[PDB]
Amino acid sequence: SPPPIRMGVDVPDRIAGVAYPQGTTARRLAQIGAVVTHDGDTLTVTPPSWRPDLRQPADLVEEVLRLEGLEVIPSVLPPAPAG
Amino acid sequence: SPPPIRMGVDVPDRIAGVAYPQGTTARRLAQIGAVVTHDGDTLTVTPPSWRPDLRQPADLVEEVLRLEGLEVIPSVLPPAPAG
Ligand SMILES: [Mg+2]
Ligand SMILES: [Mg+2]
Repeated sequence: SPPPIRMGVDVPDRIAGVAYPQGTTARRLAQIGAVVTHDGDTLTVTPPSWRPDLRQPADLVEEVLRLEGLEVIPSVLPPAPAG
Repeated sequence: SPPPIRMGVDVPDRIAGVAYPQGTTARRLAQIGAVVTHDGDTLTVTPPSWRPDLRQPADLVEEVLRLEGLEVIPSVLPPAPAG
C-alpha cells in the first residue's frame, strides 16, 4: 500500500469551482481502488498499489474531476488586476 | 428645516474605502449643523436650514469625506475587467 494522503473533503470542489454532491469525492476515490476514511472534514486516502501516480491531494483532485466530467466545470473569468 | 435624509452609518466608509473610527459620520454631520438620530445602523440626518444642497446620502458622504480629508483615501487599483 502506498502512503496515505490527507485531503479536505471539499478540496476537489474548490479546484473545480463546482459544488459536487455529498460524498462525491469519497465515492470516486473508492472507485479507483483507494480506501478512504473520514476524520470529520478531512479525508485520509490510501491509493491502491496499481496507482503510484497518486501521491499528493492534487493527484486525487484529478481523479474526482475526470470521473465527474470536466464539462460540468463552469466558465467564469478570473479577477486579473490592472496591467 | 429641510426634509431628513436616511443613510447607513457606514456609507461614507464604503464610498471612501476607509474604515473611519466609530462616530466619525455622526460627529461630522452634527459638526456642519445637522440633527442626527440613531436607529440601529441607519442615521436620520436633518440638514440645517443654511444647507439646502444636502438632499441625498451622497451629499452627506461629501461632508464626512472632505472634513476627514481626502488624503486618507488610499490608492487601490480596481480589478481589471475582461475588456
Ligand atoms: Mg494524475
Ligand atoms: Mg455637496
